[PDB]
Amino acid sequence: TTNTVAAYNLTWKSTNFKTILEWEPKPVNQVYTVQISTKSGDWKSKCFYTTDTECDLTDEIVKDVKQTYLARVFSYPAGNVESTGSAGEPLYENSPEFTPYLETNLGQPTIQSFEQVGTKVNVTVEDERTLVRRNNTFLSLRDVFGKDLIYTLYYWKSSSSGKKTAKTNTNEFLIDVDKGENYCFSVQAVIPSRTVNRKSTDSPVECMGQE
Amino acid sequence: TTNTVAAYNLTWKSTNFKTILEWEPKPVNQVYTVQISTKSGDWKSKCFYTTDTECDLTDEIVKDVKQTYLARVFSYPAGNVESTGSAGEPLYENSPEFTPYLETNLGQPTIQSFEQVGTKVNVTVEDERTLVRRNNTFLSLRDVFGKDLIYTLYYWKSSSSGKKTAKTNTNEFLIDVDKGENYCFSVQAVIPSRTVNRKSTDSPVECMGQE
Repeated sequence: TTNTVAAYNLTWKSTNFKTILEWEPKPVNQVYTVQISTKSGDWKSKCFYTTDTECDLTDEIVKDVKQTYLARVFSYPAGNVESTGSAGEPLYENSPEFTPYLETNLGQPTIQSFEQVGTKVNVTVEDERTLVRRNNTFLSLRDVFGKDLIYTLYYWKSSSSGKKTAKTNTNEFLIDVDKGENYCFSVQAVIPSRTVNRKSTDSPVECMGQE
Repeated sequence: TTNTVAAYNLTWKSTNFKTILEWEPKPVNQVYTVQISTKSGDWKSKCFYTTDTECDLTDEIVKDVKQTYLARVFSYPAGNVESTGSAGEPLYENSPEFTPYLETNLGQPTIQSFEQVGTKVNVTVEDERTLVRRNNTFLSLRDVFGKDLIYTLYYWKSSSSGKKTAKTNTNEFLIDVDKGENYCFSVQAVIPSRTVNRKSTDSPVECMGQE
């Protein structure tokens, strides 16, 4: 219209289900209103008449991480408008589709602790808490993906050659080490069943004699 | 509703037809939208989703200074709203009625010039330009009120006693002075036919030997 431009570059920013919709451009005499819906669903307004160029949609997508979502950003004129005729009203742009389950990014994992139990070392990776709520509790990464989530351990002797690997479908690894040694490990989460965004980044590395 | 309060103290600020609607309160997670209509007329939006606590309605009231106007201030939720249920929407408050012709304030007048033409002095008051538009020109105060506007001259000898008066229905006075003297004048506009807001404030005073 004569006082409004449609938003563009509607991109979804989601890591561990924390979901923000980002768009352009920084407004001038214009405010936005962001709406969300499951594909083919009712539309619901979340961020109202704001000058912000992003909207946190976590509270809604978390209602059912399996649903496919669609967002709509409206452009509204702001301030003392020309009057004369009448401000045209409601230009909006639809976001790309978002299936949180299949698309949220797996954040970088953290090794919680390792301990030597004989010739065996037990590596526990931290269970990350999410905002997915069920009953009166927040689900963890593991609680949400269940058997779909897998961890990979990379460990190598502080000295050399290659890194050996191990995988687990729980939050812990139990491995055989060359006794009385210094080993370093790092872990990476993976969702094998995904065609895209399958892996996370490696956790920082931890070593045996951390002193 | 659960996130919005209705505006209050809707007061009209108008001097020489420059008309601003002022209201309370300073918003928090809320924006306003101001609409105007002739009493019983169609509503038109002027200031959109703003955080401002005032709206300049001059461009509209000036369309017909004789009409009676009414303004409506809506309250709209702003920002990332609770979601959960649904933001209630549209609480609004109507302004008192405003008839510009009968109500705008007469601004302080300015004596443009005085000159001695014999035993006569001619005092000219400045014709104030307004935003009232007609064809391709801006009307002056005089052009709008015509015969309803009147000026009063107050003049007194620089020495003493009382101030004498004179009235005119044009922009100038022609008075008889005690020759070779020092006189001071001040002018005040008046619209006698008004029951309220009849007069303006006195213009600054000007004197004969301004040197």
